[PDB]
Amino acid sequence: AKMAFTLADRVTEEMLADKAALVVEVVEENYHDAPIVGIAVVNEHGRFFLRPETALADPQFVAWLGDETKKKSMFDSKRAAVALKWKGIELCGVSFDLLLAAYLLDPAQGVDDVAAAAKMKQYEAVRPDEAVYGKGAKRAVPDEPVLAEHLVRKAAAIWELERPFLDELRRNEQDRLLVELEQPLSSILAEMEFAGVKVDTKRLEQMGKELAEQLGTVEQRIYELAGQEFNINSPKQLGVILFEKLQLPVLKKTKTGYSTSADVLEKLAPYHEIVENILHYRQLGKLQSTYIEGLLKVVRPDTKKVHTIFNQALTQTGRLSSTEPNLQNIPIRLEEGRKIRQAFVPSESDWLIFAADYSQIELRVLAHIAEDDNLMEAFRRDLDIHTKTAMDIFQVSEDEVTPNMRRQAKAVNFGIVYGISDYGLAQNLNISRKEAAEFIERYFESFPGVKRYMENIVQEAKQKGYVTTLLHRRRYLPDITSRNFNVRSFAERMAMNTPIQGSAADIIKKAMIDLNARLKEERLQAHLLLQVHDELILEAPKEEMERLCRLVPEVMEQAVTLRVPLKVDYHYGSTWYDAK
DNA sequence: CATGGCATTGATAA
DNA sequence: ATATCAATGCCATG
Ligand SMILES: OC[C@H]1O[C@@](CO)(O[C@H]2O[C@H](CO)[C@@H](O)[C@H](O)[C@H]2O)[C@@H](O)[C@@H]1O
Ligand SMILES: [Mg+2]
Repeated sequence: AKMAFTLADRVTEEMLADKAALVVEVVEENYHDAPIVGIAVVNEHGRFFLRPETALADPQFVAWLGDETKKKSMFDSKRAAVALKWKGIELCGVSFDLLLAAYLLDPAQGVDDVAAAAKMKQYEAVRPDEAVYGKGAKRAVPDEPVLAEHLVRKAAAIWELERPFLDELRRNEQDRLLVELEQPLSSILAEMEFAGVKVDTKRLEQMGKELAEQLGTVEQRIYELAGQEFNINSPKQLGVILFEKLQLPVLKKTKTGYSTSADVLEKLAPYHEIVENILHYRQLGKLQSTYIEGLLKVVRPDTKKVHTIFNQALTQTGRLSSTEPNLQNIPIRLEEGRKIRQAFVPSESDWLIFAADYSQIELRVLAHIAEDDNLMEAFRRDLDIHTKTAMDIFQVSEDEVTPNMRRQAKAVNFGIVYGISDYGLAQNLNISRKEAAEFIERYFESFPGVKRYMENIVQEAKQKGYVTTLLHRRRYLPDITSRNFNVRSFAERMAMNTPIQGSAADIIKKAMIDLNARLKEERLQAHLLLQVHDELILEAPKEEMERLCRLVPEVMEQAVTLRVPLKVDYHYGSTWYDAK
């Protein structure tokens, strides 16, 4: 049976109640400067559908949107907030976001539309967006009758589902996580995305020329060494040239054929000169295709800025993800790729890029959660954690720690945070399973508290069915009881890793909220641009650097209080690259 | 073709 | 041994 609603030709007073489910539909996946196809409002007075041209041109409706005393319940308010920012309209008073609520209740559900969230509470009087708009090339906004009913039904679902979702969140002790962390953060992410990051396209285009020149040289060399031309970017064809024509050893055999991954080629490097060339080709090609051509495709022609979209409701650990473009994986480890960052510049004259990062936040969180005396003392002394771990597992003094020992202790540290595994560590350090197991045993002897935590967290996940982070974010782990070893082992690693990665996520998110409040208080023009899991990137007038050097690290260091200190490093400069 | 999904690869946290 | 996003190649699918 159809749902009743008023398809209004104009805005009325009863459409402006002090509480309502609001739908400001943006069908385009990338909502930056995108069209708003329709509006729906459901309140105590009934259900209404409004045409965007009408509603958004009405002084009363716009004022209602920006009145924070007029409460709105929505789904993915960030999407509406940003689409409105591009139209010069401010959205305030959003007291409930169903997308974020569902995400906190169970990130594994993958809720991406009102229907999926509603299905969680046995409410199905609403269709999936995909069912209405279609998908892929065939997607499209349907006719008004169909469009209007869909938005009203979504608005109605939100109006109906707010209470039950809030009640469960409360049961889970996640009510504050939603209202005090995620929702406020949503507005901050909206400003960040809207502000965007300025790109020096000419710089980017020149790097593209340089890379194209080098890719040509190396590409020829490869054919010259292989005795024929082939698609180097084809693991299948490449695997034939290497393991069939050149007779190179087969150390790794992929599920579909021969492995040609970096780790394998490095081992094969000694056998033939073609290998080093393939590795180099891989590097350049990745930089060119993904970063040069990739970025240039999404930069706005007019402003020369890129506007990423931070997906706040996707990762299973509580982290954010970034898309179109992904600004959370810009090269930095290798110098050639690191150069890419020189293309990210301040949006105004005489402004500078300022970057602050937590130093070893995951291991510090581990020390806190496990309450390992040795690990807590290490951070209390602000010790080089990898040198310290080597000293312990190898039983030597700081002076006796060789570069190779630190490298291995470092690999052990990453394995501990990720959820230890002898095979996993062995694979990473290219050693035997047994030898890796010995390292791990050595590590637990030196950090008994960490061992206790790993055992306890797994048992707790088994008992409760989930694990939680410092601010009460949770992740259900049904596979923890599977009789399949591989399936269960993955769930156990997730049990060990989620509370660590997740808590580090909670902390930096709170720091973002605290920082924005401090910046406003100080009336500084500095503002957040990006977040990259453990670091915050801002831009600001050069005259604000000294104040930021003190303010940012402090706010980030005091976001939460742990059994160990939180340490934040910072750098600033003409470009992102220079902010080192 | 026609667009679409899987496989493999590699970039970030570092 | 964790969490992501996305490019190129190649076969599914019609
Ligand atoms: O608007 C972000 C928000 O929308 C979801 C779906 O509800 O993702 C959509 O938009 C993303 C940004 O363009 C795309 O990456 C994604 O493919 C599209 O479905 C949520 O996951 C997200 O939180
Ligand atoms: Mg760091």
